[PDB]
Formats: sequence, C-alpha cells, structure tokens
Amino acid sequence: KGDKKVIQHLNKILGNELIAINQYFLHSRMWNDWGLKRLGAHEYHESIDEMKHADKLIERILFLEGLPNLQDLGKLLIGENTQEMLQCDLNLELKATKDLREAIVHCEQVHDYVSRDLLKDILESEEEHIDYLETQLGLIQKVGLENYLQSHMHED
Amino acid sequence: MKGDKKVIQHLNKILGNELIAINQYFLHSRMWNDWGLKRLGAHEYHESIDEMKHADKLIERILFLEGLPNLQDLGKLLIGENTQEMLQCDLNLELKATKDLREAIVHCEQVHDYVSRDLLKDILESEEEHIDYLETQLGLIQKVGLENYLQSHMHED
Amino acid sequence: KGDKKVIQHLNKILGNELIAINQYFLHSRMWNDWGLKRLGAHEYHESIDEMKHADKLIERILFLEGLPNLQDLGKLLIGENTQEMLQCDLNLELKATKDLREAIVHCEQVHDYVSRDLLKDILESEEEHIDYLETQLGLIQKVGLENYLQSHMHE
Amino acid sequence: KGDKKVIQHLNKILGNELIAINQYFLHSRMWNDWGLKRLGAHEYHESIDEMKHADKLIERILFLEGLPNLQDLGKLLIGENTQEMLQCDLNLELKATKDLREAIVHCEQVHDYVSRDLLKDILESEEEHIDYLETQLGLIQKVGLENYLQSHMHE
Amino acid sequence: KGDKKVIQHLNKILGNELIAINQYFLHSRMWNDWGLKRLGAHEYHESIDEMKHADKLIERILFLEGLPNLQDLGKLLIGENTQEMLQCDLNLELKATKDLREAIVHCEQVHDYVSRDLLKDILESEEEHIDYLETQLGLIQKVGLENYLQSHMHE
Amino acid sequence: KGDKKVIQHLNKILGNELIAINQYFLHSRMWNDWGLKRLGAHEYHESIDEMKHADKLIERILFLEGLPNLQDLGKLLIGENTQEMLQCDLNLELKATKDLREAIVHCEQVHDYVSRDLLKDILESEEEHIDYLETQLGLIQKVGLENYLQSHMHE
Amino acid sequence: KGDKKVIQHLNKILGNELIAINQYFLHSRMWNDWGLKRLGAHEYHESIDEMKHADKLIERILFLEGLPNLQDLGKLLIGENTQEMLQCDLNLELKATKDLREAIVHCEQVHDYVSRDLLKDILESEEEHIDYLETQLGLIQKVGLENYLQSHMHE
Ligand code: HEM
Ligand code: HEM
Ligand code: HEM
Ligand SMILES: [K+]
Ligand SMILES: [K+]
Repeated sequence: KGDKKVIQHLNKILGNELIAINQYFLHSRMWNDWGLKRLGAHEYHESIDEMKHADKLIERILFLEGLPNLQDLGKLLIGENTQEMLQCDLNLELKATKDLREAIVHCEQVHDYVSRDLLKDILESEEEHIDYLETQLGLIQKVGLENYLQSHMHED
Repeated sequence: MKGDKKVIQHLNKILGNELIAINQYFLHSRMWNDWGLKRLGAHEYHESIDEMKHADKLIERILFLEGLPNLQDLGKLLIGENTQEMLQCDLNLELKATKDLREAIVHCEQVHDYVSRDLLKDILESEEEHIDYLETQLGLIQKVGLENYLQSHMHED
Repeated sequence: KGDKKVIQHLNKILGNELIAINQYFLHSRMWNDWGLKRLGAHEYHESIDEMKHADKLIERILFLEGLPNLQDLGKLLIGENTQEMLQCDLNLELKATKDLREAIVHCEQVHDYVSRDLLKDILESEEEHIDYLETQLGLIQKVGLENYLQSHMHE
Repeated sequence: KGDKKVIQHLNKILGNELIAINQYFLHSRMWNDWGLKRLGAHEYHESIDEMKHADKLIERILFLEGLPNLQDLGKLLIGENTQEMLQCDLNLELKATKDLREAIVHCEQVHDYVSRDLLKDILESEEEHIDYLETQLGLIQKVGLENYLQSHMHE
Repeated sequence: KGDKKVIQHLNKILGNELIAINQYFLHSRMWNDWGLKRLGAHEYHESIDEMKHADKLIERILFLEGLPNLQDLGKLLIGENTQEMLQCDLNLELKATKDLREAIVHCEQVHDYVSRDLLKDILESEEEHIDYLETQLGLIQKVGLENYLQSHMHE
Repeated sequence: KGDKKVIQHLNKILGNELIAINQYFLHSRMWNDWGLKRLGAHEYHESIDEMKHADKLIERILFLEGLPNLQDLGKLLIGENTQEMLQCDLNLELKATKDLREAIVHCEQVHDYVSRDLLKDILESEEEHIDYLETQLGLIQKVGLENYLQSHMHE
Repeated sequence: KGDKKVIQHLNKILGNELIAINQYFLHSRMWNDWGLKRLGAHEYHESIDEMKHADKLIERILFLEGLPNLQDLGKLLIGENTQEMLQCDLNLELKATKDLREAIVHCEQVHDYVSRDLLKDILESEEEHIDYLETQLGLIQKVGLENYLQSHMHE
C-alpha cells in the first residue's frame, strides 16, 4: 500500500533519528558527569525530541505497511569536550536535514502528501536545533569558553 | 582510573542488552498498536520505557567509574510476526538478560563493587518481574484461547 | 466459664476457619500467579473474611475461659485448576456449614444465646459463599470455561 | 525455573511465618482478654507483619514454580503470662533469624539474588522485632513487672 | 395482647435494669467523689446503657399491652471501695444474665421471637459488661491495686 | 550479641564519620566566612548526612550489644583554600570507602546481612560524595578557579 | 582581629560543647536502646542544642580571625544507668558553666561585648539544663526510680 521508496526514505530518516537519540543521550550524560547540568538537561531534551520523531516515523512506516528498521545503527559522533560535542551534533543535524529534503522531494513526486507533512514537521524541529547548536558555538566565541561553561554549570 | 575494568565491561554488556530490549519492545508495542491491540501496545510501551530508565542508570554508573558507555553496538533484535511469537521473543531476550546479570553480580561481589552489585540487583528484580508477566501471558493464551486473549487486549485500561 | 462442649464446638468451627484461611489464601495467590486477577482478588477477600471470623471465635473462646486451639490444622483442599479450586472451596464450605448447624443446636440447648448469635452470623456469611461458589460453577457451564476465565483476567 | 533447595528454604521460612502468625495472634487476643490493650495492639501488628511476609514468600515460591506449603504447622510457643509470652516470641524469632541466614547463604551460592533480597528484608524486620522483644524484657527489669504491665493497659 | 408470662419476665428484666441504673450511677459518682475520674466516667456510661435497655423494655411491654413496673426497686449492691464496687456490679450482672436466659427460653417456647431478639441484644451487652468487670478485677491482681487506681485517676 | 569483629568494624566506620562530621562542618563555616555561600550550604548538608550515618551506626552497635566509641577522634584534614578543602574531603572519602568495603566483606563472612545492608547504603552515599568532589575539582579546571568561586558566592 | 585570649576562651567553650554533643548523643541513643524513649528524645534535643551553640562559637571565632579547634575532644562522661547518666551530664554542665563565667570576665575586660553577649546566651541555656538535670534527679527521689523510669518509657 505505501510506495516502496517512500518507505526506504522513512527508514533512512528513522535511522538518522536512532543515531541522534543515542548520541544526544550520551552527550547529555557526559555533561552531567562533568557537572555541566544545564547542558546536560538541554541535551537530554533534544534526545527525547528525537525519540518522539522516531515514534512518529515508526507509526507511519507501519501504516504504509512497511517494516520499520530499528536494527541498523549508524555511526555515533561522540565529542571529547563541550566544543566538539556541539560541533558533532551540528554535523549530525546537517546530514539529517539533507536526507529530509531528499525524502520530501520524493513524497511530493508520488503524492504522499501526509508523509511529506510529517517530514516537514521534523525538518522544522531539526532546523531549530541547528539554530541552537550554531548559537551555542557563537556564544563560545563571544563570551569565551570558560564563561560559556560556567553559565551551564547550574540548571535552569 | 577508579572503576574495575571487568566491572565496566559487565556494565556495558548489560547496557547492550538494555539497548536491544528498548528497540525490540518499542517496535512490538507499535506493531500491537498498528493491529488495534491497544492494551498490549500500551503495556509493551511501558516495558520499553523501563528499559530506557535502566540504560540511563547503567550509563551514569559506567561514567562515574570512568569507563566509556557503549551505545554504538546494537545486537540482534528478536522481532516476532504475531502476538504469540512477539511475547516469546521478549521472553527469550529476558532469559539471556537475566543470565548476564547474574554473571555481572558475581564479579561485582568478587572485586567489592557493592554499589554496582546493588544497581544490577534492582534491574534483575525488575527483569524477573517481566519474565513473570511474559510467562503469565503465554499461559493465559492457553487457558482462555488465543482469540479471547487477543480480544481482552483490543481496548486499553 | 462456658459450657465445655460449647467451647469444643467453638474450637471446631475455628479449626474449619483456620483451614479456609490458608486454602483460600493459596488459591488466591495461585490465581494471581496465573494472571487471573479478578479471581485472585475475590479469593483474597474470602480469606480475609475467614480471618475475621477466626478472630471473633478466638475472642469468645477466651471470654468463655477456654483455650483457643490454633495449633491443629486440618487438611487443605488444594485444586490444580480453576474448576477444581472452586469445587474444593465448595466442599470445604459444605462441611463448615454442617459443623455450624451442629454447634448452634448445642448452644441453644445450654442457653448460650450469644455464642449461638455469633455462629449464626458466620453461617450466613458461609451460605453467601456457597452461593457465590455454586454460581461460579454454573457460569462456567453457561458461558464456557475459556469465557469464564477470560472474564476474570483483569481486576 | 527455581532452584529446588531455594524452594525448600523458602518453604521453611514460610513455615516459620505460619507459626509466628498464629502464635502472635493468640498472644495478642490473650493480652486483650486481660485488658493489656497496648500489648494486645502491638502484638496484633506483629502478627499482621508476619502475614505480609508469608504472602511475599508464597508469591516468590509460586513464581519459581514450587508449591507453597501451608499445610504443615509447627509448634506454637504459647506463654501463660506476659514475661513468658515475650520470651516465647523471642525464642521463636531467634530460630527464625537463624533459618533466614542459612537460606540467604544458599540463595547467594546459586545466584538467586532476588530471593536473597526478599529474605534480607524479612531479616531486617525480624531483627527489629528481636530488639522490641529484648527491650520489653529489660523494661520489665528496670521499671518492675507491675509498672510495666500498668503502662500497657491503655492503648 | 402479649403472653402473660412474657410480660412478667420483661418486667423482671426491667426491675434488674432499674437496680443497675441506680447502682452504677451511685458507683460512678462515688468514683468521681474520690477523684478516680476514669472509673467514674466508665461507670456513668454503664449506667446510661442500662437506662437505654430499660427504655426498650418499657416500650415492648407497652406494645404487648402489659403494664410496666417502675415502682418496685430491688436491692442495690453498693460497695465501699473500688474492689468491692466492681465485685458488686459483677454479682448483679451474674444474676441479670441468669434471669435473661430464663426469659428467652420462655419467649422461644411461646413463639415471641421479637421479644427474644430484644433480650438477646441486652444479654450480649450484659456479657460485654461481665467481661469488663472480670478484666478489671484481673488487672488489680496483675498491676497492684495502687497502680490500678492511679491508672483511673485521669480521664 | 553481635560478632566481635563486626562491632569493631562498625566502630571503625563510626570513627570515620566523626572525623567527616567535624571536617565538613568546619569547611562549611570557612566557606561562609569567605562569602562562598553555596559551597558553605552544600558542605553543611554533607556534614549533616554524616551525622545521620553516625546515628545509624550508633543504633546498630548498641543493638548488637557493643559500646559505641565517640571518644577517639581521628585526624581532621583541614584545607586552607577551596581547592585544598575539596581535595582533603576527597582524601577522607577515599579512606572511608576503603574501610566500608573491608567491613562489608567481614559482615558477609559471618552472615550479618543487616549490618552489611546498612554499610552498603552508607557506601552508596559516600560514592555519590566522591562524584560531587571529583566533579567540582574538574569544574575548577574547565571554568577556571575565579569563575568556579564566583559561581558559588550566592546560594 | 580578635583578642588572642578571647579566641582561646571561645575555643575552650567550643571544646566543652564538642564533648557535650557526643556525650548527650550517646546517652540519648542508650536511652532509646533500653526503651526509655522520652529520656532519649529529651537527650537528643539537648545534644542538638549543643550543636547549635558550637556553630555560633565557630562562626564567631572565624569572624575574629581565629582557627576553630574541632580536633581536640576531651573526655566523655558516659554513665551506665539512668541515674549515673544524668549525674554525668550535670558534672559536665557544672564545668562548662564555670568556664563560661571565666570567658565572660575576660571578654568584658577587653571590651568584646558581642562575644560576651553570645556567651551569656549559651550560659543561660546551660543553666536551664542544670535545672532540668537537678529536677530529674530530685524526681527520682520523690517518685522512686521505677516510677521515674516508667514515666519515661513512652514519648
Ligand atoms: C539510548 C537509548 C534510549 C535511552 C537511554 C532512552 C531514555 C529515555 C528516558 C530516560 C526517558 C524518560 C523516561 C521516564 O522517566 O519517563 C525516555 C522517554 C521516551 N522514549 Fe526513550 N530512550 C532511548 C531510546 C528510545 C528509542 C529508540 C525510542 C524509539 C521509539 C524511544 C522512545 C521514547 C518515547 C516515545 C519517550 C516518551 C517521551 C515523552 O513523550 O515524554 N526512546 N527515554
Ligand atoms: C496463611 C496465614 C495467613 C496469611 C497468609 C494472611 C494474610 C493476610 C494479609 C495479606 C492481610 C492484610 C494485611 C495488611 O496488609 O494490612 C491479613 C489481614 C488480617 N489477618 Fe491474616 N493471614 C493469615 C492468617 C491469619 C490468621 C490465622 C488470623 C487469625 C485471627 C488472621 C487475622 C487477620 C486479621 C484480623 C486481618 C485484618 C483483616 C481486616 O482487614 O479487617 N490472619 N492477613
Ligand atoms: C562539630 C560537631 C557538630 C556540629 C557543628 C553539629 C551541628 C548540627 C546542626 C547545626 C544541626 C541542625 C540542628 C538544627 O538546626 O535543629 C545538626 C543536626 C543533627 N546532628 Fe549534628 N553537630 C555536630 C555533631 C554531631 C554528632 C557527632 C552527631 C552524631 C550522631 C550529630 C547528629 C545529628 C543529627 C542526627 C541531626 C539532625 C539531622 C537531620 O535533620 O536529620 N551531630 N547538627
Ligand atoms: K564570569
Ligand atoms: K506507677
């Protein structure tokens, strides 16, 4: 019933969300470990958001009578300090966003407009995340790394 | 520096088992929902959430002990194709998890990591509760027949 | 001081309650084990009711100056499946109820009208239990074993 | 699923709990009969606690695929006055505690860590009871028997 | 029209209530006089309860078309210290309870089941009071009279 | 009666807690003096936590019929600046935690599973304390000492 | 900077409070162990009060640029029964109170009127403590030791 390449696209986006869930979750727990609790909580909330996207992808694939793939897990990008963690998340999101545009082009072409609408809602969320990530990296330049980390020791 | 290395390897192994379980239970949940078996869908969803909570505690402990949590390696999901197989797959998964937990606890005891032991014991209790639930559902399928069992799980509450 | 045979009757009724406590408590936990939670909860309340009747019997025996006998525990009738368990409970209650009638006769004869009244209240409760049991057995015939068990999975 | 000697240990601890349930329940009603209502209420809660321990044991045994034994009831130690009743409870709890330790040794050996944990929680609660018991007997010595009883007349 | 001998029995139980009202009332105010206020309050409440039994007997006699007798007051057993006051109440209750069993035999025999039920409720109450009285006498022995009285100074 | 070596081990853990109580309290008060109020409040909570541990140890020793030793006070590790204070706290907890492991091995050996459980709960809280301390020292490196102290001026 | 001798005196009072904290805490816990819960609770409150005094002394020393001494712990006076425990507490407070007077004279002399005021507040609370202690010892004589202990069993 679903278009076969729409389902391949939905699984591919799903594969991206599955990487992100784990990467964000680890980076969150690394920040907590280091006592940078505000970064930790924020990253924890990014990880939950990716879990909610994966749910919606999984529900759609199953309705389209595809088989969701949660077995393949691509490469986690894990940073070694706060700057690299944030850059690692940004590299993940730039790739996820590219795959999202490509999935949407194809849904349009086979008139799977509901799948298209779902991917656009994810894409808007991923662009907000890009903005958060770029912004954090800019603040590191503007206030200095030590100040930036200080401002993230204590939770909101 | 602080953690025993084999404790860490044990913890990453349990964590690996939790990560399979998260994905397996989450897909079985959504498969059950897709079929309109909503009470099963919701119960399996809560099993998946509980495994996510246990992964979180293991990750925090690994990191305290100065090890590196492994979330990169995902072992084999046991995906069933109908209700009876999905339950059995979950049970086969738990029986392996539970064996692994016992071996870890043995080792924690040996090297005096009594806090890690205690965490693993709480997870074990919780996995043994799951085994009870799983075995009970399979026994009920026998006692009330599959059609009734499935009917009793169409609606939530 | 109570009539000595009244006390022996009170101790016999208590002996029956003590069997029922343990038999119903085990049947309750067997049903919970099997995922038949409504049967398990009902059977648990029947066990608690037998505990309360044992308590009244103990209090009365002590007031009458007798020795409550909590030591001798008779035979538990344990079933291996739902129909057997309900039938065992019924067999137990049919025996308890005969003992209650015999005891009441004796309290009447020696003018122990308070013990009689106490035993009549337990008898009413036991007859309502017989009714519940006979009814479950009937429902099993009417709706079929698998339906009947299905109806007792969720609390 | 269960290890067979784990199950025998669980049934033995269960057996000890069945004795304590009855012994404390009777001691409770005996204190009440005498108008020592505060000892009565205390002992009633000790009995209820042992009922909850038995429940947890039954459920564990059934999950491990054993047969809970509620049929065998060992010897109740019943005292004839307050000093002896407290000593009988203490002697019962010293033996309980010893069996709980041997059972935990065995769970540990065959890696039944959940059964071990359950028995350790029971043990903590039996050691609290030993403390209450030892303490009442020391109070009998410190304040005198008549005072001690007087302090236990009113709830 | 009631049975004649039913009515005679009801008026007899009523005379026992009228003695008891006045004896418990006086014992209460003697206790209050001495500053044993807990005994005084408890005894007040026993007196009020006898008043309520008397009222039920009066109503029933009048419904059966008899004449209630409140003129013939029997012998009050008034003690001169706590121990005697309590034994007096208990001597009065043993008699009351015996007259009660007789009335009930007679009601059974002429089929006055409602009068019988009324007398049985009173008998249960009178047996509770026997329990209280025997308990108190027991306590004086176990805790010593001085302690027993001290425990009844404050309400 | 407890095992003699368990009481020595409990007394040794107690000894460690008595040192920590005083060392944490003084560091707390030194932080408040310098106007580093958040550090002062955190450290006061740590000192309070050790006071609670000490209390449980004391209750347990006495139950076991031992004599709690509150007389021997070991050596306080008092730093003179924030970095040294934190490291002295960590040096203390490293020793405390080693001693707790050795106690727990002995308790397991002689089957004192309640003592073991108590010590394990204290160990888990001491380990959480080590985490806090290692984390703050690391934050000093990541944010710089001046920013780290500034972040602990206000509560 | 405070006067050097005032800091020595504050450190000496502090020293007394550290002894009292531990001595009162242990007596508290010994009373709870024996089931004299009211004495145990009162004594715990006394130990807490000394902890608050110690805190104020510590804050004041540091303000005055001195070094609080929490390392030297003088000699605990631990009794072995209730009467001795009370007298050991009074023996402690008699010394503490003498030392506080000598401190206050010195503070007055060098014009440290805030220190003096702090010490006077501690002296008033130590004097209230002496009153409590002398009162309990007198009550032991007036009511007898058995009644006195009985009056302190329940909180
Ligand atoms: C590293 C693997 C994962 C970890 C460590 C993890 C952890 C967590 C935690 C701690 C929570 C909050 C649980 C609570 O306390 O209520 C949560 C929620 C949730 N998770 Fe995961 N999770 C993981 C993977 C997944 C995956 C693969 C999915 C795929 C569907 C998923 C779906 C969800 C959903 C839907 C929620 C509820 C979110 C909400 O609405 O609040 N999670 N997870
Ligand atoms: C196999 C032996 C027994 C078991 C397993 C058992 C189990 C239980 C349980 C689980 C409860 C509820 C307690 C709570 O959580 O609050 C209870 C209550 C109680 N039991 Fe038992 N019980 C047993 C025997 C007895 C016996 C022999 C007596 C005799 C008097 C008794 C008298 C009572 C009473 C009066 C209550 C409170 C009932 C109420 O709610 O009014 N029990 N029991
Ligand atoms: C220099 C030594 C000590 C200092 C400065 C100190 C100070 C304090 C303070 C200020 C409090 C809070 C009191 C309140 O606000 O009501 C407290 C509470 C407490 N202290 Fe200590 N104390 C000391 C020694 C001890 C010791 C040796 C013990 C051993 C048992 C102890 C046991 C406790 C307990 C159980 C509490 C109540 C904690 C709670 O809230 O649960 N104290 N202490
Ligand atoms: K700054
Ligand atoms: K007295």
